[PDB]
Amino acid sequence: KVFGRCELAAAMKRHGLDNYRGYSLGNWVCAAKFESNFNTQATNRNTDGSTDYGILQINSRWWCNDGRTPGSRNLCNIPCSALLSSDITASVNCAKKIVSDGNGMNAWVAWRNRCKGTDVQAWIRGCRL
Ligand SMILES: [Cl-]
Ligand SMILES: [Cl-]
Repeated sequence: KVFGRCELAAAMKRHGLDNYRGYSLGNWVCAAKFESNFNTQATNRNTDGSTDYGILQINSRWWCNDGRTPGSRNLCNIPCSALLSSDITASVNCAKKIVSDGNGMNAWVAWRNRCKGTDVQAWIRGCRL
């Protein structure tokens, strides 16, 4: 499923994420835009053999099991394919553990490079929230 901007904002604002660990909702919508272009089915292979999955491009070396990343940790205790569902619940719950592990949203390279220090509130502007 390819979410609309305000549609995703609302679903994220329905699942715990507005100001979770101090990150306003505009940060999360910005990160989803540049990580996945709002597409729940996005996958990308990395050079170390791991793969990033879903709306927030969660990585298989640490967070989910795709059965083909040797020596991975499955810290969210899910198969990576659950991160591709149209229901974003699994993605949001895993993202909550990632952002809580000490490094905040810097875990997401596109957030660091394209959202951090920008006017992230513009990403929820005009939405009925
Ligand atoms: Cl915001
Ligand atoms: Cl932080």
